[PDB]
Amino acid sequence: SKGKLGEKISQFKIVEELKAKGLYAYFRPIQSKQDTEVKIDGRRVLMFGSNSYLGLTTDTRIIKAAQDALEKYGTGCAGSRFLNGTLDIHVELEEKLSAYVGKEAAILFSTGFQSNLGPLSCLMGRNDYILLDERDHASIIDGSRLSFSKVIKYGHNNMEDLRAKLSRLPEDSAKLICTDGIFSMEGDIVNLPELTSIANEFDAAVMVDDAHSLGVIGHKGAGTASHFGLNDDVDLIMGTFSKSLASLGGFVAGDADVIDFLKHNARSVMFSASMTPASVASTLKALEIIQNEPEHIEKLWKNTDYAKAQLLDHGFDLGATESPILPIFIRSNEKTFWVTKMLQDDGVFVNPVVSPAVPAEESLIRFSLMATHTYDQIDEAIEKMVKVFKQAEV
Amino acid sequence: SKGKLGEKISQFKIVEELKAKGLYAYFRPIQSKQDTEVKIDGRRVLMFGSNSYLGLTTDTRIIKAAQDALEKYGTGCAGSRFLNGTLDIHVELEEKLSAYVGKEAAILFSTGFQSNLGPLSCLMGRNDYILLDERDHASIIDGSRLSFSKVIKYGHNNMEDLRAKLSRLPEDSAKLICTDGIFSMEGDIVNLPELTSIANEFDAAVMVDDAHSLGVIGHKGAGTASHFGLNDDVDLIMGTFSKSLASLGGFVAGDADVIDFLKHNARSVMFSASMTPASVASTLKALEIIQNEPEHIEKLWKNTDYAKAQLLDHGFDLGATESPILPIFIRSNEKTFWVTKMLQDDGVFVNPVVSPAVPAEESLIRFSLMATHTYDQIDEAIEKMVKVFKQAEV
Ligand SMILES: Cc1ncc(COP(=O)(O)O)c(CN[C@@H](CO)C(=O)O)c1O
Ligand SMILES: Cc1ncc(COP(=O)(O)O)c(CN[C@@H](CO)C(=O)O)c1O
Repeated sequence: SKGKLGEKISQFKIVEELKAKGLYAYFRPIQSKQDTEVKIDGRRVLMFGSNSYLGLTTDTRIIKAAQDALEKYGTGCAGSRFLNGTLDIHVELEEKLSAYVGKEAAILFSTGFQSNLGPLSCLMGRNDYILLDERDHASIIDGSRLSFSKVIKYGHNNMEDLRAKLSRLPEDSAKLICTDGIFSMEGDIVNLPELTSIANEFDAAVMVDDAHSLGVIGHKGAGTASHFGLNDDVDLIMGTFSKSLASLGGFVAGDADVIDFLKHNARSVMFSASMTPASVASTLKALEIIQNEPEHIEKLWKNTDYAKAQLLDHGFDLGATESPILPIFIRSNEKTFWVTKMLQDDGVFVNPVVSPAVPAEESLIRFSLMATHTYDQIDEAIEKMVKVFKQAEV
Repeated sequence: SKGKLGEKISQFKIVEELKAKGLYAYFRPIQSKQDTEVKIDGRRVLMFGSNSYLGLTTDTRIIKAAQDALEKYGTGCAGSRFLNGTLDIHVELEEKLSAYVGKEAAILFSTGFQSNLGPLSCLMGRNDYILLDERDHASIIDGSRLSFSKVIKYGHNNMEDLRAKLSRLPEDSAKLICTDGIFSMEGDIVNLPELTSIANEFDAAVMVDDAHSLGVIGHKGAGTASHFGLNDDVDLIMGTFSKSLASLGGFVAGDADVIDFLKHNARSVMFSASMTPASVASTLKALEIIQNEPEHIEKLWKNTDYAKAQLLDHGFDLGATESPILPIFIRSNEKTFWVTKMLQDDGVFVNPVVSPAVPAEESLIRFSLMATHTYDQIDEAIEKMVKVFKQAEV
């Protein structure tokens, strides 16, 4: 029945208002492969709103590995990994990820989102604590809500606040600190050296979400612990396959005893169907390309350094990025929606960040680089951004 | 750091003990396509532990639709549907599901699990209520924990307990009842006529999880509301693609205003990468086969009726199934593990249900049918089960 349900959704008017004003630019229906240019409404649009940092979703080798796994294994496994949904190729990918991030063992999940739900829901229980950076990804907040532990947020990269909040907790309790590695909003890196120093002093477990770090920082792209030399001080390395690795799924890697506990206790792996064969094979062949062909990471950072220097030279107000995510502050929700749509209508795709996710005065667009971008495409996007920011009077 | 974390996992000894006793049969590594026979350790094993009710993960048409979508769209969309991860083919699949289940609109999710997280996390809030059948799938319990509402369980298919618990709640609050359609443990069907009668009297919203119902019950497999004629009395129809539809992902269908709210407010769709192109295309072509070729549903039910009658004729103690899930009670955790491994070692794959998920005296194996099973394969599995149950002295 719908009376009360209709009242619950009655106040949600922003989408209706964006559509009516001709500003709506969510769920834009792309008609072609994710690439540096995409087709939308039959026209070609420069893609600066992707997470495909290495441009690998179009690599013919990765496509053919996926098509070959469909031929051999079919369209799906039709069960959880726990029961009838494990393939030899899942186990292979776990072994190859464990080697890549320097851990004993790993467990796959069908999404990156579920990869955070698993360890955060089942390791800390009644009378324990989870400590979260306040800017952690939604999946980490949600995984923490699924625990029976007390969840405590600390100020963004605020090591004194983390240390003070830990200090206060009962000694006779377990604690787990979970942080993004690269934070996607502003593209900043966690202070892993200080965080791990604090964790060691309070015997707290450390879990890093390397969604935006794998294929981006660390030796041969191995992530945030690799970037800082702190493999031994991070208990759990989580990553996703939906970004540099051009696929869908994720994993958690760590000590074999912890991973054995997770794979038999995490509801998001016991009660959800396994990764498709095609995604296991695409992730495996992306992982072998990222390591064997250093040119992809190198070109990503050439593009990042070039675009960042060009945006600063034009006087754009950038956030504190240390990644291929270039956050461009606008500081008005209305202007952020207008700039986003004006750019779309001039063939440039960027992602808006608005209220209620952030305060109006912190609203921005996110301009992300791919290894496969050209300097010409970067130049075209930035000269269109200059024109739209003028038209908008930012 | 690992001291307290090592203490948290220290008491989890069942896996170690199963492995040491040679009884371990989780994460069995299959080397071939999910089918009526699978390869494990190089040998052929009859598969009676699948959710692929129509056997479609091996259909060459579905494989080629998936391979063709890889060719056109690549290995992944590298973003949430909300931003850069929508394709024209996602929108097509939403329209074709909305038509199939008789609703205005649908939103896809990358997993079935996330499809329950979305509506259960974001529709009922502070001062509202979610009412859950106590046997609801883990994803429904978890999605309810992510809400800010008060979650109330009611006794399994206990309409007097549902009615009494609703009765007691403040009139000036929203309520949402969420139930499995087919419950996978025992394969029983929700009392949707009485549940919807109660929901109408208390103006509670109704959400049905048709994971095990789509492709199984309802006209041309359209699910539990279709099975009872109660499309108008169910607000939200949720389903998965990982079972009859041979793929990965899921959806929620309903009124366009509710679906528009969900797709812009459900964290599991705003903050998780979209379905791979290959899975959208496999789901689309499975959906067209289920409707156009009635032989698949018909053969599933021939196999189900034949196996059920054969198990009852041999004197197995079956649960109250109304589906192709045949629960065979053993009522001893030790015997359930032994029977499971003895069957595996004789080339028969079934799924155990044990403590702590159920009480020892309710432990069982689940024997599920596929349309593609033959009566010969059913006969071989049941004659092996008879032999193992004797050897085990059940
Ligand atoms: C009623 C119901 N609702 C939701 C889901 C989650 O769907 P997914 O496995 O496609 O994520 C399942 C999963 N069921 C399987 C995994 O596919 C299990 O082993 O639990 C389910 O049975
Ligand atoms: C830090 C971090 N951790 C986890 C995830 C979830 O991974 P998934 O998108 O592969 O499920 C994301 C997703 N990030 C994208 C979707 O891919 C977003 O729009 O939110 C993430 O940024």
